[PDB]
Amino acid sequence: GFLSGKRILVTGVASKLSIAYGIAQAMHREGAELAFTYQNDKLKGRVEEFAAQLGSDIVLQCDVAEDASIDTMFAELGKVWPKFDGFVHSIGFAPGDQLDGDYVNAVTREGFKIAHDISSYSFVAMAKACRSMLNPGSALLTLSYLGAERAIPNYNVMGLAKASLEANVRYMANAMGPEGVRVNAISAGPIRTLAASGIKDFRKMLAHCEAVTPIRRTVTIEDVGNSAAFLCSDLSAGISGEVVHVDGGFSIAAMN
Amino acid sequence: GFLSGKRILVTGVASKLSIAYGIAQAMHREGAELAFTYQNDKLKGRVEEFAAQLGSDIVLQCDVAEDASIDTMFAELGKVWPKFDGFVHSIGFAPGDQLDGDYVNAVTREGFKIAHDISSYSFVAMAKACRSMLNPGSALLTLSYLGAERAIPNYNVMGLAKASLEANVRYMANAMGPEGVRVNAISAGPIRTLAASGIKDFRKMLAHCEAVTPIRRTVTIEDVGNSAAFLCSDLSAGISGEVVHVDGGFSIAAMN
Amino acid sequence: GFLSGKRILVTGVASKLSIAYGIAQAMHREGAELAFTYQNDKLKGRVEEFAAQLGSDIVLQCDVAEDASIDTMFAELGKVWPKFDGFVHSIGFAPGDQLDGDYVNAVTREGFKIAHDISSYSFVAMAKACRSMLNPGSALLTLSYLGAERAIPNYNVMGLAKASLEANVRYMANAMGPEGVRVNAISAGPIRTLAASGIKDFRKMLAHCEAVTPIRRTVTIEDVGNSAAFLCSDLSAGISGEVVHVDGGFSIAAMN
Amino acid sequence: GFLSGKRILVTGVASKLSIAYGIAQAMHREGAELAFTYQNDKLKGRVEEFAAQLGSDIVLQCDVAEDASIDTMFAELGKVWPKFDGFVHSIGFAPGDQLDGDYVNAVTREGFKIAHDISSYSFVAMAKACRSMLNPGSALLTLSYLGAERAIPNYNVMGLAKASLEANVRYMANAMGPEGVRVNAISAGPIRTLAASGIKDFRKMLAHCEAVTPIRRTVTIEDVGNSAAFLCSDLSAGISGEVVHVDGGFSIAAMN
Ligand SMILES: NC(=O)c1ccc[n+]([C@@H]2O[C@H](COP(=O)([O-])OP(=O)(O)OC[C@H]3O[C@@H](n4cnc5c(N)ncnc54)[C@H](O)[C@@H]3O)[C@@H](O)[C@H]2O)c1
Ligand SMILES: NC(=O)c1ccc[n+]([C@@H]2O[C@H](COP(=O)([O-])OP(=O)(O)OC[C@H]3O[C@@H](n4cnc5c(N)ncnc54)[C@H](O)[C@@H]3O)[C@@H](O)[C@H]2O)c1
Ligand SMILES: NC(=O)c1ccc[n+]([C@@H]2O[C@H](COP(=O)([O-])OP(=O)(O)OC[C@H]3O[C@@H](n4cnc5c(N)ncnc54)[C@H](O)[C@@H]3O)[C@@H](O)[C@H]2O)c1
Ligand SMILES: NC(=O)c1ccc[n+]([C@@H]2O[C@H](COP(=O)([O-])OP(=O)(O)OC[C@H]3O[C@@H](n4cnc5c(N)ncnc54)[C@H](O)[C@@H]3O)[C@@H](O)[C@H]2O)c1
Ligand SMILES: Oc1cc(Cl)ccc1Oc1ccc(Cl)cc1Cl
Ligand SMILES: Oc1cc(Cl)ccc1Oc1ccc(Cl)cc1Cl
Ligand SMILES: Oc1cc(Cl)ccc1Oc1ccc(Cl)cc1Cl
Ligand SMILES: Oc1cc(Cl)ccc1Oc1ccc(Cl)cc1Cl
Repeated sequence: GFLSGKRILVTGVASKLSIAYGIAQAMHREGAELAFTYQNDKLKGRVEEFAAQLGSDIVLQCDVAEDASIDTMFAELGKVWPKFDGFVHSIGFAPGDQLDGDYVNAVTREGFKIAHDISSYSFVAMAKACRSMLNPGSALLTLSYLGAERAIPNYNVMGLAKASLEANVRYMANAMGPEGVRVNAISAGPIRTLAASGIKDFRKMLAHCEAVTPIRRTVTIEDVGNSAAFLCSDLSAGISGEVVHVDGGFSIAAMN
Repeated sequence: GFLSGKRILVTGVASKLSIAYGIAQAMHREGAELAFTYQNDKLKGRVEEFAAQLGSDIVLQCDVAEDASIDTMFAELGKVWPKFDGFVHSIGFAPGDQLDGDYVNAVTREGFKIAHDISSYSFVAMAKACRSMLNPGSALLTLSYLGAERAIPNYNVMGLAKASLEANVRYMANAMGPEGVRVNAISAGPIRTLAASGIKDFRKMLAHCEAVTPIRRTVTIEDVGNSAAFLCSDLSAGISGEVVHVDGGFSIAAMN
Repeated sequence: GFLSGKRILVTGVASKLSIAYGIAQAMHREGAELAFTYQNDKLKGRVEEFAAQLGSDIVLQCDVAEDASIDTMFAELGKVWPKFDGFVHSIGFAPGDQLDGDYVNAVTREGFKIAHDISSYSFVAMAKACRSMLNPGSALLTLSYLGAERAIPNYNVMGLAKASLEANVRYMANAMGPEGVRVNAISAGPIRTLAASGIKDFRKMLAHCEAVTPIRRTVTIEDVGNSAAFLCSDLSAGISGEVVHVDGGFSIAAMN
Repeated sequence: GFLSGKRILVTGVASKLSIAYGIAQAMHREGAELAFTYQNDKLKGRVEEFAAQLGSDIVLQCDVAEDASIDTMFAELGKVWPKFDGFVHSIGFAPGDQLDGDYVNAVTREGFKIAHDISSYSFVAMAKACRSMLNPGSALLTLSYLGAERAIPNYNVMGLAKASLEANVRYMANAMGPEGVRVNAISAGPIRTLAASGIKDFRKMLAHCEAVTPIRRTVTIEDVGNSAAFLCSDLSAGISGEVVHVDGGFSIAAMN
């Protein structure tokens, strides 16, 4: 595969519907060796089953709200992977109250704090912690959403965290590029996942996109995963700091 | 002038070089009634002097890091301006350690938290706090920098904070527009100010910019203040959720 | 007013609904001296009436499809305004066949040629033709549409023409800035005008926009003219090579 | 390869340094069947040698300035490829005089005409002519440059043609998407090619980029070709109307 000889760490696999899950499959189909992290014990065993299917016995607990957790995970990771080639950051979070109705009324200081910390900061946090274990030709990838670029109803403060994140991709890419590390983001169209269910009228959001999207269908985790495998492979060597839209063309069309 | 009948609240006047200062002067020259806030005790009397000069005797304290301070300032404001027509948010802050050398190495969880809290959240926190005192036709304004859109050396996490901020403008503009409130931002080119001194080799920025800028000069606080008065007056009724670049054209040129 | 002492040349007044008309009115309300051009004989007397009303008796013919017409208009202009302070380019055209149904099927080599020639080239052709009559502090302005940035149904090749136009603003701003000339564009939201009637289901555009627009209303020629007066006055000294959106916020929102 | 079972037509191979050449290699390495066009007889035999190496005996003359030439080529193409899966548009042109010094002085009506016609229109022209021979899952790709987004010295009118083109990708993608056709663009960093030699100080342009680019090197046709193979493969199914930057990160960095 085009990822043969690559060791990539994959975050965010909550279930078989997760973008991370679809991403690991594409990467594994492409010859990459994978390592998975699980946020907690509620998720532990599940992630272990998926690791096994993708031929990996590296499943480490990691909660990006904690520096020491990121730190410990990388330590256990180095035991098998002293040096690796990148990671996939598929982690996003905002307190439930943050996501519905008028943004100005919903947003609070803490919610803003948590949303930016978990969705934006965690990306660089993970980079700091493993920066020295990365081989040249490494690539990091995170997942963003159009709410970063446009004011989308109910997405509220998550739109700001995503905007922060995209700026992170640029700052990381400019800082880590000179040492052989690329950093990019896939701006994915809406996909029904556990987290998606936290946004009001997601079902109508999906149907809308399916209708107004040039390709005339919503994207799949297979679609996203394929772009992800590419962005983390040497095939995308000339791309860094880029936010690739994998939404079928939705954001470029208008009043369809 | 074109702001006659407008009562505007101006924040961030730390000195006669402050962008907020240059903005207050233009808004005063165009007929507006102003109210000033000062962050702390160190700045108080300085702000009172300028206020007096701009014919205002409404100088209230406000530390945007504290909700209670934001809430009290508006209660105090209500006593004189039960209803007013918008405010200028000219506040920014990132801990000193954050602003120099490699981004990834420089950034920390608290620096990120703080940079975002003071540079981005505070904007919406203020809007929430006075949402009901705003008259139809009200305009809210904030100041951003190109760091939001491009990875600029040393600007580091402040670029991420601005990215979040510009997103905020869009989400606030979308949320408040329905009740008669516009929200926009001026993306100002570099200007030597108190806070400007906190970035490495700023002197070279200013000169680099002066040379590669289409208008061939760096912008002024007079420049920025005229655009801000415009953006907080009825002259800009057709504009909302916009980040206008008052950088003399610097960002649209390349390899000049 | 803020344009007192400014002599501006206004193009594209086809009627009292014309954006150029609403612009001329604001520029006149702010103290500017205007000069008007009319495309042909059919429009001549109409333009003379408005001119007279806006206190001007300088009405010259100008078909931007002909260099010689552009050259003669300026020679005639020189006789009264040897030097002036900029002009408003409010001219757009694509053959009728170009504007409806599927883009690819609708577009032809000549329609493309024409749409670009009249909607984009003409802007720089006029600047070339008067480059030496422009005083320092001069401003050039043009009008664009969101079609440049997003694929909008039926707008077809005109969107490509606008894309070329917005690029022109940037290249002209960069080239002329050094001699004291700023060049910008207003990206106006839909407004019912003579040319507006040439697009399919425009009535539904206007209503769709009125509903999904942050300010909850479509912009007016008054709205656009105040932003244009601002952009052609010294109030916008810090702005050049910029495409300001006077669409009430429509483009920054999504799935409203 | 990931392009196995794909028949792609490749335009623009002038020499072994051509972006098209590097693109065909990547596509051929990935299992795709290719067909090549040559603009003229000066180029004919050369393109035939490259076709042979890439295992293709389909080399058709095509000059995109002529509808009948595009038309005839597709007719001869259908003889072997009744239906195919897409094409690579790597064609750009502007009269020599257009490319040096002050844009406003260099640009002329004809130069603008030719530059837009050959660099922008030809893309859709080719799409019109073959629209019905495309299988579902087809993808078209064109090559753009940052001069479309920023005013780059000496690029002059080519920057406008590229802006027109990028708008074309969006219009094409929105029109052809519903029938199973994606349209995208690679915005390539500077690469020394025959055409490149038409831009003043290209050598200094290259060195600059190599220094200020996050990856710290200029891109290669291998880099571009790899992204091209991906954008024309089912791997990029969720991407359409996108302008992917393959420039190492140059456009996202600032004042490096
Ligand atoms: N699904 C969509 O429609 C969509 C579209 C664009 C982008 N995204 C992004 O893709 C990523 C994956 O989202 P998803 O939709 O697949 O949902 P998901 O629920 O499958 O995955 C969310 C993941 O984030 C993890 N996470 C959150 N907080 C954590 C923490 N504190 N520490 C460690 N892990 C934590 C959860 O365990 C989970 O594995 C998110 O960034 C999301 O914003 C989603
Ligand atoms: N100066 C530049 O070149 C430039 C360019 C682009 C953007 N900006 C932005 O303009 C705004 C004003 O900054 P400036 O350059 O005029 O500098 P300045 O130092 O004169 O003012 C910044 C203001 O921030 C206030 N502030 C800091 N923390 C705050 C808090 N906790 N509570 C209340 N107020 C707070 C300070 O009192 C100060 O008045 C900032 O957002 C800045 O990022 C400046
Ligand atoms: N009306 C809208 O909703 C809207 C929105 C965005 C952009 N625009 C732009 O505003 C500008 C003015 O158009 P409008 O909507 O006011 O319509 P309008 O029909 O009132 O005016 C367009 C003008 O184009 C002039 N024109 C056409 N070909 C020209 C030529 N060959 N020589 C000289 N002049 C030429 C006509 O005389 C006419 O005055 C156009 O660029 C248009 O694309 C309009
Ligand atoms: N090389 C770079 O630095 C760079 C960067 C970004 C984008 N691009 C684009 O890539 C494409 C390929 O450029 P290149 O740099 O490889 O140069 P090149 O000289 O190898 O290729 C240019 C091709 O366009 C063809 N062409 C031009 N007019 C033609 C016509 N009338 N009909 C048919 N074919 C014609 C020429 O035969 C040639 O094959 C162009 O669009 C160029 O703008 C180049
Ligand atoms: O960002 C997303 C965008 C869409 Cl359309 C759907 C799901 C998304 O993902 C999230 C949304 C809200 C929270 Cl709290 C956490 C996550 Cl992971
Ligand atoms: O944002 C700015 C951009 C420039 Cl070019 C100059 C000064 C700026 O203002 C700040 C920079 C850093 C911090 Cl800590 C706080 C502020 Cl207010
Ligand atoms: O650009 C426009 C955009 C909108 Cl929404 C409405 C009218 C416009 O104006 C034009 C549209 C088509 C052609 Cl043929 C010429 C012009 Cl002047
Ligand atoms: O677009 C380009 C951009 C760069 Cl940096 C280098 C070469 C380019 O390609 C061209 C430039 C000018 C002409 Cl007339 C034709 C072509 Cl193909």
